Amino acid sequence: NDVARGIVKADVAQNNFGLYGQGQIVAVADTGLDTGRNDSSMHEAFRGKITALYALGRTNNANDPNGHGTHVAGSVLGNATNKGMAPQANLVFQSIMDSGGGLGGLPANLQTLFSQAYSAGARIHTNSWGAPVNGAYTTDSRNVDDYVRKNDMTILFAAGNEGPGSGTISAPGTAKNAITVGATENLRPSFGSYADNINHVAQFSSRGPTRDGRIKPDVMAPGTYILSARSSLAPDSSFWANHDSKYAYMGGTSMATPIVAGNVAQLREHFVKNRGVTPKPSLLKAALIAGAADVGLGFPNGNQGWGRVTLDKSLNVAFVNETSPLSTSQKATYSFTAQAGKPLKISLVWSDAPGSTTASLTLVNDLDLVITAPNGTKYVGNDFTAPYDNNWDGRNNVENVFINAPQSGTYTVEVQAYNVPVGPQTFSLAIVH
Ligand SMILES: [Ca+2]
Ligand SMILES: [Ca+2]
Ligand SMILES: [Ca+2]
Repeated sequence: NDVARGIVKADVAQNNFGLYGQGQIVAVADTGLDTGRNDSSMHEAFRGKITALYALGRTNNANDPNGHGTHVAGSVLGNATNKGMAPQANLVFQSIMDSGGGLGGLPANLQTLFSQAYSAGARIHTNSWGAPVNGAYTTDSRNVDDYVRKNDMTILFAAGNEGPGSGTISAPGTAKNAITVGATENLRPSFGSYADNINHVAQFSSRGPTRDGRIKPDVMAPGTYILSARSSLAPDSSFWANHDSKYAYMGGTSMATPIVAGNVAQLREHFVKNRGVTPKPSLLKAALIAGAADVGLGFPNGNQGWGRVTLDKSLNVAFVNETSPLSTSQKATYSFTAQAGKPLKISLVWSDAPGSTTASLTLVNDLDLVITAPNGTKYVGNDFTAPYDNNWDGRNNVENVFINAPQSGTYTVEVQAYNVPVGPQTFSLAIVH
């Protein structure tokens, strides 16, 4: 965690912006949380900052004999040592592990889980778990998408651990409106090959696209050899490597995911406190994406998604925060003046109505991003083959135009309502220059 903080730049948010995520409540849904008592016996990382602790899977028991959820949760907001990215956020925990090691305390309708947390104050919900369904869009993926479009919860899912083969993304990681996280390498070279290059996508990281050919995961993060809170009840075999009695090493898209959840608590605190707006889930996703780092595989790409989180870049984005509704055939139009010499990144993100588990494509409302340079050159969203205006996107509820070396001059940024069956549809934009 001390290392991932520096990679995703959670350190610059913290030292130069003062962002440790105070005021933000992050809910985690995993196995359990150390001793399972929200009193003096709770692991130092979490003691006194648990807004609520719910036992969902075993009755009156939210303890962690496994190890998974304590470690995950540490990476979010742990605030003793080896601190999570948002050490000043408070914690809602839903323990879903049952009496046999399964996640049997998840409700049939996942909206019941997110509303439980939303009512405890939580506005971000992080889930290091999935069913290895190789990219299918499930009922669970559908209840995830419904919930977000209706409620201001940013919901995160790990991509899964069935890489490096493509079409391996796990549900509900396949949901449109979730931020889905795969793992790059932490930088602890003494471990060594699973952690010696921050630009290296991890073997196990599940890879895109989903069944209908969308880009998942959305972003990346260190999630090999992550030092985080160690459960007093977990044995050595749940970990990659020992460290001491209160901290230990794990690796997984499950370790990457809570880093990005913490980075959203930090990103969210900054919007509300320093920018006068509560960012919708769509903006929060767009800002991560616009700010994220090409590891060197290029775009589009199912292995890295839109890149490896880079938090300082996401903090001061120019934005639209869902303030422009759109019905079919209308358009919203904005101007942005670019300087030559720096890249210009524009991410269009919407919270799409939920799709069907059985359609050819999950997309429902189709918005099109359309950029127009000073000199008349045109880019459409996600078209990275020259010329950049002949390949229109009809699968994705993310649309990106990224230019290495833009012109000095005004760019037009237009979002077009191509076909908006369940409208009107709001959208966010994030621009990094
Ligand atoms: Ca490596
Ligand atoms: Ca489109
Ligand atoms: Ca093209």
